[PDB]
Amino acid sequence: MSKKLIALCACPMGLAHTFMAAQALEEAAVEAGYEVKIETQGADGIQNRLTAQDIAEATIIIHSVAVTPEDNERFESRDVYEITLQDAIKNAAGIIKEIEEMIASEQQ
Repeated sequence: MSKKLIALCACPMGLAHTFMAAQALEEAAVEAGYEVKIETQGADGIQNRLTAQDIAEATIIIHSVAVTPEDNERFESRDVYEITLQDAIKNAAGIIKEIEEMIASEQQ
């Protein structure tokens, strides 16, 4: 069926840096076929806010962060792949497809 991916980009610099990580992880997850919803936390504010439903649907989560995100508690109970916000930009596609083949391998 239609699987789901979410992410959280949180930067000490602010939302501009989180949007580079957001755009990157988004493209990657779109090529993976499923849904993608990425919340962005920074000193400027929070954009593209995830819902309790988004985090529940999420077969995959990526906390692409450099600081502890204020909303990390919502994902405490859930399966999160917590990396650096920089890895989200340089390795965007690599991250998503690696989580895909790790989960798929144990789901076979």
